[PDB]
Amino acid sequence: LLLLSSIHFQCRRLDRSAHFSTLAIKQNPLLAEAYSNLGNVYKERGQLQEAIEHYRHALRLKPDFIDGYINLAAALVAAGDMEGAVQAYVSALQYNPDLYCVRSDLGNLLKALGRLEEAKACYLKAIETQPNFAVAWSNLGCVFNAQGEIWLAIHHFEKAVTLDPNFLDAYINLGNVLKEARIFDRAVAAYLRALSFSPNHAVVHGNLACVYYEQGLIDLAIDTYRRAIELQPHFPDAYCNLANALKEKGSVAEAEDCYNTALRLCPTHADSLNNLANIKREQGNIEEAVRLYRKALEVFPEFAAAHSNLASVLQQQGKLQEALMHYKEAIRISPTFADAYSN
Repeated sequence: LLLLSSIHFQCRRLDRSAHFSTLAIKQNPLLAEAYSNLGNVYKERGQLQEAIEHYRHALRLKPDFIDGYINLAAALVAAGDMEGAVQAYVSALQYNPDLYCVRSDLGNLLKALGRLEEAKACYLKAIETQPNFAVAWSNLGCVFNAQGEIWLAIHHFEKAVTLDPNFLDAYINLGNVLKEARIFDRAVAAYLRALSFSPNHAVVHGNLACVYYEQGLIDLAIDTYRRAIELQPHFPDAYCNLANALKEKGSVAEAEDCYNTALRLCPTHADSLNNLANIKREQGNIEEAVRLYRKALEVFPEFAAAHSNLASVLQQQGKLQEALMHYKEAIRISPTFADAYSN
């Protein structure tokens, strides 16, 4: 009568599973597992408060019921009771501290709540329990990464993929940290391994294209940016990034087309406004350059480059005092501009 509740649940025949669990409580209001089997039905229906109450009842009857604490934590996370779920996981680990998957889920919750040092401890203990548990190595990487510790982030992602060579998310995390560290040939390798498992991943294509650009492989960047657009076409940053690579190559006409595409999508795209103004400036259409830098500054008043570039075009027009104001505000915002000017 509880095995039949639990059998129907494995088949997701939830009406029949709830019927069989409700009968086991008409025939014994003290069996812990039947209130849990009922909670599991409510859980799959998205009736979370009902699931929680049934879980809590099962636990008031059998406080050593590990699965009650696990299922309860799930339901409290889904319902936004974050620290309740922390406590449910903590009790489960009191009763079986060898539950390394639980301990990693507990770590993930601790991470989400900004308690990076406790999360770290969870992951480390999970690893001490089960040293080959690649997820925990990867999660710990992500803690190190959020703490600015790039080397330790890399270390833990590489351990993650050595343990599990099919671990897509660990390759992506590894590529992203290598990209931040400017270790570009290793980043490329990690992105290309990710693409081996997920060939159409739009965000990885975007990051890989950026790594190629940082390397000075402009043609390869451009090809990768084009594919990134195909994969995710109606957002302006991907067009502005393509255009920046086109401009670097000297394909000015197509760069201008791409900037204009981004600006139909997003008329206040400040990078596109500035970078298109730069094409205008370089071609000698000073009036249109001025117009666009000024639009960029309306979107982003503290855009140092746009101030600098504006100042340059005003200086050419002989508007020397207005130029000077913008030179000075570029330096106020980003002082290294003064070292660029002097050079």
